[PDB]
Amino acid sequence: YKAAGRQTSADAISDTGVDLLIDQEKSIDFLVDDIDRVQVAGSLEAYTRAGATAL
Amino acid sequence: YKAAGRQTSADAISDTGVDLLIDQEKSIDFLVDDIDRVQVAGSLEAYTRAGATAL
Repeated sequence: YKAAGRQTSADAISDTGVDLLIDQEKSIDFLVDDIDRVQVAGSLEAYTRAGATAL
Repeated sequence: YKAAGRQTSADAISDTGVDLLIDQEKSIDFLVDDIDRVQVAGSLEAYTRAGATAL
């Protein structure tokens, strides 16, 4: 202020910014063959849990 | 799913496995002479416990 005489004049305010993009689209897609569902020794439900864990 | 256009096609599920073999067959086989069983200073039962402990 002392170097500017004793003068002050107002400045214009300004902003920065960044973008968060919802740009990831990922999928799980698989077959439970219904011949295999009959022939296997027990339940195949575990592959649905493995798919959720993989995502 | 985004690099694939917006397409998805199903996979075959697949498994892993291991087999446990009941292939070990071990024995103990011994004689107690029935002159000795009488002539010795005490019980010979300890030889049965030795045999069980060895298996």
